[PDB]
Amino acid sequence: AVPNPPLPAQDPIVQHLKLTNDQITRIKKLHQQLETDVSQISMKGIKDGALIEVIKSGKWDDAAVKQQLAAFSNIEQQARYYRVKYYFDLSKVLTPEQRQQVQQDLAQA
Amino acid sequence: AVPNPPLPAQDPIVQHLKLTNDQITRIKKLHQQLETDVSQISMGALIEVIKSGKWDDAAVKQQLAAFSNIEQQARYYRVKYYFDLSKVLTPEQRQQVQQDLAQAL
Ligand code: NA
Repeated sequence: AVPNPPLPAQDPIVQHLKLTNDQITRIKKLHQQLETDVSQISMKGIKDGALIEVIKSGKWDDAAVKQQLAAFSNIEQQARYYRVKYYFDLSKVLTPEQRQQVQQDLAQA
Repeated sequence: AVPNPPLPAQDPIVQHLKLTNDQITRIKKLHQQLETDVSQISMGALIEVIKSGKWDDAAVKQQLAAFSNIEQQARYYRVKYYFDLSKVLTPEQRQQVQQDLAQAL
């Protein structure tokens, strides 16, 4: 699973790079946009505590569980799309050496 | 989403329940079944776009869809595990687990 990117000041993948302030400025803007984008993903699909209720009731509800998990799936697919695009866009401001570093750190995850 | 459950002795969800040996034995069996079931879920482009520097939208979406398809199935079994686990518990223990899981979402 693509990682949920920390703030660049907190992200070990970017902290490991010796980035110029211009590079950091650009990556910060990218991460800001990432958070803006993911914050717009609709979460209305999730019902608060749909799974706990099934467990609490003692009666298995195949349809309800599948629906809730499908809703989680849909949201995560979208969030991860933007997380992947972030690291892709991030790589564009890097040197070839820095880029190979990121690719290695990401493949590991 | 849904916790990926450790064995009972390591699972924070059930560590304060004061499970008996018979309860542990049965829950360990459920956990063994969970792992077997998850293992039988039929299981790249994300790295290639970074390496090539060329965005492949469809490839990225395809891989993410495949991964989420797996996760949906695995999480189904994980929810079922806690559901089945709860049957082994006393009413008080069940009440605790429900509250622990609700706290974990
Ligand atoms: Na672009």
